[PDB]
Amino acid sequence: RTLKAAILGATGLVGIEYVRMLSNHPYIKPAYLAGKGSVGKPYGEVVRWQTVGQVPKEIADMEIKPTDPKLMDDVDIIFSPLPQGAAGPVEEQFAKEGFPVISNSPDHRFDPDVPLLVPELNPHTISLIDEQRKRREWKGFIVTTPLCTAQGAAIPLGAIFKDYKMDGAFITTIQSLSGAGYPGIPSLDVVDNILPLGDGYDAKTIKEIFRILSEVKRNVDEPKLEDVSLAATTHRIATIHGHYEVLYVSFKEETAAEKVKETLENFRGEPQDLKLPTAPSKPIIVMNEDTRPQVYFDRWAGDIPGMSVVVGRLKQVNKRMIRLVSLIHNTVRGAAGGGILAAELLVEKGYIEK
Amino acid sequence: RTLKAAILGATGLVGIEYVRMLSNHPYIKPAYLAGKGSVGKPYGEVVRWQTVGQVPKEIADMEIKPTDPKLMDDVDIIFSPLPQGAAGPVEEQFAKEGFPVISNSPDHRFDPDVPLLVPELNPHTISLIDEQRKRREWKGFIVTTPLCTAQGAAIPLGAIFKDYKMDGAFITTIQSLSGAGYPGIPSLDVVDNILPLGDGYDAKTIKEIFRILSEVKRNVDEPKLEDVSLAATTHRIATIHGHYEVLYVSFKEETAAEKVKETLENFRGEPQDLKLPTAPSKPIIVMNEDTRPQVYFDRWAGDIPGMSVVVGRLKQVNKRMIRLVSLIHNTVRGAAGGGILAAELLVEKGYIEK
Amino acid sequence: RTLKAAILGATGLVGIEYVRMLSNHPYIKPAYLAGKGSVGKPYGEVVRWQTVGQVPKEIADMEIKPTDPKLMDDVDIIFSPLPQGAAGPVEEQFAKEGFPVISNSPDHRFDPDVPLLVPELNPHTISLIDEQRKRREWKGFIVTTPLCTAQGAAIPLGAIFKDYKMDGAFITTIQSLSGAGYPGIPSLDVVDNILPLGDGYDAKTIKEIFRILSEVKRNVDEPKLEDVSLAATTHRIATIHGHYEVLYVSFKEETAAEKVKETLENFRGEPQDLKLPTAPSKPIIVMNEDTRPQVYFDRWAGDIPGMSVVVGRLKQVNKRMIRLVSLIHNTVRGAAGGGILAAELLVEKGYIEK
Amino acid sequence: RTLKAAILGATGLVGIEYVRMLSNHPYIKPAYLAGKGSVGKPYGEVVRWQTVGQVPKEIADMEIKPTDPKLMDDVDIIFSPLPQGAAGPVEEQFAKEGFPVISNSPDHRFDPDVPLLVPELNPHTISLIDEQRKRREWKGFIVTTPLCTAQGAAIPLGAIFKDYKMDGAFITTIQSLSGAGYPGIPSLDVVDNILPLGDGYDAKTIKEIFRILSEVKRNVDEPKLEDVSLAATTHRIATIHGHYEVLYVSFKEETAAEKVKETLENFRGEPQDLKLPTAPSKPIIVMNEDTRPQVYFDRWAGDIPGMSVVVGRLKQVNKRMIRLVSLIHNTVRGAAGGGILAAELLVEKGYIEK
Ligand SMILES: CC(C)(COP(=O)(O)OP(=O)(O)OC[C@H]1O[C@@H](n2cnc3c(N)ncnc32)[C@H](O)[C@@H]1OP(=O)(O)O)[C@@H](O)C(=O)NCCC(=O)NCCS
Ligand SMILES: CC(C)(COP(=O)(O)OP(=O)(O)OC[C@H]1O[C@@H](n2cnc3c(N)ncnc32)[C@H](O)[C@@H]1OP(=O)(O)O)[C@@H](O)C(=O)NCCC(=O)NCCS
Ligand SMILES: CC(C)(COP(=O)(O)OP(=O)(O)OC[C@H]1O[C@@H](n2cnc3c(N)ncnc32)[C@H](O)[C@@H]1OP(=O)(O)O)[C@@H](O)C(=O)NCCC(=O)NCCS
Ligand SMILES: CC(C)(COP(=O)(O)OP(=O)(O)OC[C@H]1O[C@@H](n2cnc3c(N)ncnc32)[C@H](O)[C@@H]1OP(=O)(O)O)[C@@H](O)C(=O)NCCC(=O)NCCS
Ligand SMILES: [Mg+2]
Ligand SMILES: [Mg+2]
Ligand SMILES: [Mg+2]
Ligand SMILES: [Mg+2]
Repeated sequence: RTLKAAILGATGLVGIEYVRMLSNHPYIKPAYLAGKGSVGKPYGEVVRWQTVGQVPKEIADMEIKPTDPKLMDDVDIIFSPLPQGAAGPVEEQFAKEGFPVISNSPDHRFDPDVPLLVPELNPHTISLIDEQRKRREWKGFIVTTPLCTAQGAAIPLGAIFKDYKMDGAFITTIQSLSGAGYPGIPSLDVVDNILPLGDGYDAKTIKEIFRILSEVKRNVDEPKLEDVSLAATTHRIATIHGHYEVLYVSFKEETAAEKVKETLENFRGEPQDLKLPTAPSKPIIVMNEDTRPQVYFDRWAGDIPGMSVVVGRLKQVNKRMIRLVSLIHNTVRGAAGGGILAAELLVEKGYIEK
Repeated sequence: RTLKAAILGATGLVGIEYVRMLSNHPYIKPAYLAGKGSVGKPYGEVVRWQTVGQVPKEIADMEIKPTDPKLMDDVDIIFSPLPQGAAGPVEEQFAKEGFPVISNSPDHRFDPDVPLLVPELNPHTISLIDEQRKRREWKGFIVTTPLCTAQGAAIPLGAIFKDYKMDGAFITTIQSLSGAGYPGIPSLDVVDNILPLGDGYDAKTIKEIFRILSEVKRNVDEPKLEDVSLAATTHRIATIHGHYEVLYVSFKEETAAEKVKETLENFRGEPQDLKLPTAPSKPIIVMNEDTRPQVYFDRWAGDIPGMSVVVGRLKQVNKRMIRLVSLIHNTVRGAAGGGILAAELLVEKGYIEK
Repeated sequence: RTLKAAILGATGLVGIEYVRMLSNHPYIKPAYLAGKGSVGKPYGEVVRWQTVGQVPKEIADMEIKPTDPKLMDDVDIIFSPLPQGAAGPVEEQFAKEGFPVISNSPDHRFDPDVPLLVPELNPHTISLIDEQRKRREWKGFIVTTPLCTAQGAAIPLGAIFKDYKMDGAFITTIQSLSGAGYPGIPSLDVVDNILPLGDGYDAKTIKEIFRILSEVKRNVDEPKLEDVSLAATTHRIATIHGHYEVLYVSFKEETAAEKVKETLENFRGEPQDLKLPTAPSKPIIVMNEDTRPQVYFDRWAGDIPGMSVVVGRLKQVNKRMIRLVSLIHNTVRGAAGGGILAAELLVEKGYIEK
Repeated sequence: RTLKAAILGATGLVGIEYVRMLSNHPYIKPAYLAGKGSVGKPYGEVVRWQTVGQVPKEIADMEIKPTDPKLMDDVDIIFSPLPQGAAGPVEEQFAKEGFPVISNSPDHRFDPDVPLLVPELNPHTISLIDEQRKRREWKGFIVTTPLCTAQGAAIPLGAIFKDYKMDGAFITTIQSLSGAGYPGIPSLDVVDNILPLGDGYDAKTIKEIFRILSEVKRNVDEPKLEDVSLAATTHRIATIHGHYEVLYVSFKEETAAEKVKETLENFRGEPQDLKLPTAPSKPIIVMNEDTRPQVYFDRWAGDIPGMSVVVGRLKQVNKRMIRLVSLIHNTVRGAAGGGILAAELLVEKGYIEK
């Protein structure tokens, strides 16, 4: 009745958050710590514990093991936050061996039969696993979570687009360094500097947000998603966790910032109704002070820390446009937290057997 | 035939750029270094030389002197980058004593008879000094330069609004710490954090930009400036100089990013035509690489370093909206450089006598 | 039964560690949040929670109250991290009123009848409290704990001095910003810079280390303390918590690094033997990798996190000299954690009573 | 007449200081920008100009060329800041071809017949070049300059060792990021952290200091060098240039701090006496304020900026021990500036010839 998870890239920056969260989870245990350049070594000795608290005592001494589908008979869930390009073949192997695969990597995010999942936003799309199982002829499956940076905007925008005639969002991000991994960003890129990431990163942000938005079940029907204008300009500075995003949001019809603020405050989905262990009770928190949120003080907010997107500064810009900022914890909600939540969602919908 | 300048707040962060630039200027000399908490002491011993190179040898040994209009008979130009609230009375005293006053402080920026001057943009408004002299009954005058952060956006927006039906701009800034002075920003506000400045700072940014824009002499006549929507969201991170601003710019009619890019590339005004010593030959530089400009590498650009606004990332967002970023050097163009340029402009229009 | 503690300076950097640690303590409650600037406001809306986790839900809504002894009669214990100069007389009045006062301020640290206490090193000096009550004519008392930066060195030099013929130490500190409070250190002192603190600060570090050393019960008696030579050169850089110190330690005779290392790993005193709730098991943890300790990763070490000094890099320099580094958490061990531990000890010794 | 220099590694951190300094040099021209990764592209579009000022207008359009001796026949002098392991054989081939090679790489720094040169301290070792040509059977030669971090200590300990009975030094370094190149140091090693470099790196610092010390002509002869005790504990933090070192210096007899201080302010050698263009007037500047030097403010010191070691904080620790700090610019003095100065000296001594 405890489910046994294998964490690929266990010692990485996303891996350690699977480690930290699961070693407190009521029924999903970090059982198998997969790696590659350090297999054979205790985890406690290779890991870069760039996160809160301490490596759990009962994890510190487990050996890092091979990422090999045929050695994991004992394993029920695979979480896969592996590098682009390597991740897609490994995830496929795993699904072909019968495993359910919850992946934080981009490789599979746009396969039409793979969900791109934000459990509060497009929970119905896990039914794509049925067409996936048939089309690919395998027993297991793959699910992906979006790009941390895309979830920072897609969540408050999902909630908004659900209930208002939102026809554009123009965003700037200032992201922290732990998203790029280790060695990831050279210190000389961000000491006394700001490092923009370029056109391919901006275009990949907007493209993930559009597929999320196109799967939101809406209460109004205008504008079409074809006519919605998105754009992002992204950057990295020297913060360790936490992506801060400034959004100007546009509408087809006059729309009051105070209305939007109430839909954000009260936003909830099936993770809240179902009470999944990792579901924050306010997946969006709204702050009211004109100097918040601040990366350092607000990235660990919520009853489940780091799982809430904290949104602030709602203000009317003109009748048809408002401004807000949102701060997500890029490796908890943006990555490991989100994938946990997804795994709980699939256990409760019977896709992963208990 | 050399003009003798007094630099108020000479040892401050803006003062030292008046010092650094003027001690190379062909005919305006840093002659009188005014201070207050350190009067009587050599400049070389109190100054925080938080800028490029070294205190000039021939300045290092001059005494810091009183900020007292009646002791400056020998002085021809006053540059005044004093703190809000103290600056306005001192500047007035100075004008009443017969001095021309070029001020970087906010106190006077919205007196209807005081120019708010960006020499490339609204050069004709120095004629407000005539109505000022009459109304206030004094011999000298006051000129102000805008808020460094407002010039970072007002310049590329001035150039744009001059020639296109620009109906909005939605901006985010990420400003460096030297604008707030010393002690200015507590280290704990920006180490591993981003510090937003709040509603009063955003509203003061947009209000300075609107008065600039309303004084641009335009080649088209739509929309009215009443119907133009501005908004800013401002922040400070741990960079030392350089304010980086992301602008989404909106239009009433279909407008191509490649058109706008040519008007920006070729933008010039009377400072360029007149050849003032401190006028960059491209007051706007356009970079083409999707990871530029970067604060650290581009804040000292241009044939007159730090005087050019470097604008990058021009890209079409939809037919009616484009995105660009601009980087200004907040204490050269945003402050001392700008005020120099203003002083050269007034010497050449005969307002300051040679 | 429960002791009720008042925390003076409760919203400050050191105050918050009192609130965070006391909120989990089996018997010392944070009952009375004292202040002055923000008296009458909820703690949670004023505090800067620049620490691990979130303000405790039970503390957040508590009103900040006057720092006034005649209003605290239901209070047992007063903890005082007030700024120099202000602390001294406030501590006195509290003592005089009948309270035990545990202070982290420098004011009384050299009164002959006042302990300067690290519970692991000079625990019998608590008996100064009896001459203290009689010559001060009060029923309360004052106890202080040492400057954080003096503790980061004295705890390892205490353990060394107890057992070896130690004749000097020559220390370099690289201290974090939280020790200076907020607004404390200007961000322009330490971005792309290192800030030395100067002679006063080096002299005061050394002077506290000597007082503590003079109170260590030793198992040898060579050399005399008056013949020991201590020096410190101190600095701050842009870390949030944690003070890293390099120590070159000298001896009167051939002394083996491997033996010191072991005397450090085996260090233990009264708090450990009594099992006080805030006593770490290993008040000195010794690390072996030639790249540790690192501030970010080792400052929250120990089974009571922040309470252990972590020491690394033990090495033979020549036969009479060894080198080590140590890392202390400056506001847990260095201030609030050590005051809590002091209060535990006084309870167990019956100096503080239900 | 003009010497034509090839700069190997010309786009790197140390390379750029060659280009910047050589572009103003009266007689050594940066004629041949060598590389490998970016051969055939303009320098200005590849380089990272992480230094003062802007790429020189004459250098920007120059093609990056092969690092190939048979293509440089018009070249006089080769300067080689190549990475360990790769430098050694490339330097050899250049020598063998007939070039003088001045190297900043560690490869040849311990060859018995190769100088390890700081022109102010062991200038006669240049005469190793004659046995070098004969036993290597080449017409060119190799000369190296020491690790920047070894220079920051050896220049002041050289001046001290020449005149006083110095029996050890015990050093703490706090080094900047540019010494590791780019991508060099991961930003997560040094944001909110300090990175020790470990034993290898401490051993190699000390070992270079000893070789240089062994070559200082002394005016005393106590103690023997083999009896001198050196130690280093080194680290990197998030500054861009400048390596700050604290030195506790030991002596065999009562030695007065005030006298050392003066021997440091009066230090001078051959480069000063010959007036070489890159020789600062005061290769050691001594500062008096108990808060200086500071990396940000004192690393570009001297009438040739970056070429002086700045020393502060001189102080008596006990009668046989003093403390000081020093600040070296690691890629000007510590690498390119010192190679230029070495080349000057060799020209004046006739080792390099028109
Ligand atoms: C998570 C991420 C940030 C990399 O972080 P990192 O901290 O640099 O992780 P790493 O590449 O160092 O390695 C983690 C472990 O995975 C292993 N790994 C790398 N490639 C592997 C592969 N092909 N197969 C198996 N394991 C692999 C590493 O060897 C290391 O293992 P070890 O402990 O055996 O030594 C990066 O993988 C990534 O960009 N992932 C896609 C998910 C994402 O969007 N992340 C950013 C979220 S904010
Ligand atoms: C320029 C500015 C950033 C302050 O910088 P700072 O580096 O903190 O300057 P300071 O307040 O320290 O002092 C500069 C000197 O001016 C003096 N000064 C302060 N108040 C004064 C007054 N009322 N009259 C005369 N001088 C005064 C100071 O005593 C000091 O003098 P000293 O050298 O005698 O000791 C701040 O004045 C400001 O915000 N100014 C308005 C202009 C602006 O927008 N600046 C930001 C531009 S990016
Ligand atoms: C902790 C310390 C670093 C300052 O930090 P801080 O976060 O800047 O502290 P503050 O100035 O903010 O003190 C905060 C509270 O104490 C209150 N306080 C200040 N002076 C006071 C006084 N004379 N009486 C009562 N309260 C006082 C402040 O008003 C504030 O209260 P509030 O919540 O009503 O607004 C500083 O007090 C100090 O240096 N203390 C000596 C103790 C120490 O431990 N130093 C080094 C720690 S590693
Ligand atoms: C300067 C140094 C710090 C590295 O910095 P960098 O900016 O990272 O240097 P690179 O790896 O970028 O070297 C840059 C150029 O040299 C070229 N280079 C590298 N290996 C080479 C080789 N074997 N042969 C020829 N060129 C080589 C690179 O391709 C690049 O050339 P490009 O412009 O064609 O692309 C590093 O080379 C080093 O540690 N050198 C030893 C010298 C030193 O002075 N160290 C400490 C200085 S304080
Ligand atoms: Mg990696
Ligand atoms: Mg000031
Ligand atoms: Mg305070
Ligand atoms: Mg490189």
